[PDB]
Amino acid sequence: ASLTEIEHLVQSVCKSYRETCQLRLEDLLRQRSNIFSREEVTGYQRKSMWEMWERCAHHLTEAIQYVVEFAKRLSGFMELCQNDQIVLLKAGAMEVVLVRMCRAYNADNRTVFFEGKYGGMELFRALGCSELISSIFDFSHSLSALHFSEDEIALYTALVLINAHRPGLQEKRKVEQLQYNLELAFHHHLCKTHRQSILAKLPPKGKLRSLCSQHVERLQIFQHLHPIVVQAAF
Ligand SMILES: CC(=O)N1CCN(c2ccc(CN(CC(C)C)S(=O)(=O)Cc3ccccc3)cc2)CC1
Repeated sequence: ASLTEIEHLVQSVCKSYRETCQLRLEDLLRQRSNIFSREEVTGYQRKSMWEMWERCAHHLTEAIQYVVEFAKRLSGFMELCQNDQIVLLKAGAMEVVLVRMCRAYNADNRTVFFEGKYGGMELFRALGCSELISSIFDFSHSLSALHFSEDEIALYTALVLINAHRPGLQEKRKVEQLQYNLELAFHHHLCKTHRQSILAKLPPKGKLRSLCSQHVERLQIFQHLHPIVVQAAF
């Protein structure tokens, strides 16, 4: 690939993210002043773990839908065989959701955008998963310290997904090629934006995997007893 082709890949990935980011950064930022009152938090805390599960399940399913859409728009992804598209998304879609969450997180007061307002970790008390919730908040806080641009998120999350080391890939070489081109795109763009400094500050690949594993385990326990049907966005 040439520098023009690399730059075209950059622009393409960034457009794909802009179109599938689900919530606009501008809207997330403007709504930071909109925070759940004490009585609203109490209202959430009083809800059954089952109600909080179905609400959270709905929001997670929706978020995954947008991540899948993002993948489908990535140059080359649709050219991979069906098995490999599934392997990559099965392994990475929830990891991308966790990265995307940092945009909806306010480090100033440790709150997250949830059902239209910002709330702290105590909003989720009824789940009885305080360790997991706290880890998700800590992770988001770590990422917010980097002041990720929209385009850095676009390129970083593309690379979360396009990982040739995922077990079960039938065309590993094709995935390797896509991953390498995306690494070129990411590194080239960091250079063009004087943002080289962020690479060393990104969380180790193992940190995101570890958090996602803990997350999924908790999700499986809820979804096993309480499945839910969710709207899709074509
Ligand atoms: C793209 C974007 O900016 N957004 C806005 C953020 N949104 C979103 C927001 C909150 C949740 C709730 N949980 C995240 C923790 C911070 C508590 S949770 O569902 O992960 C909590 C949970 C629930 C059940 C079991 C384990 C953990 C899920 C999705 C996604 C879409």
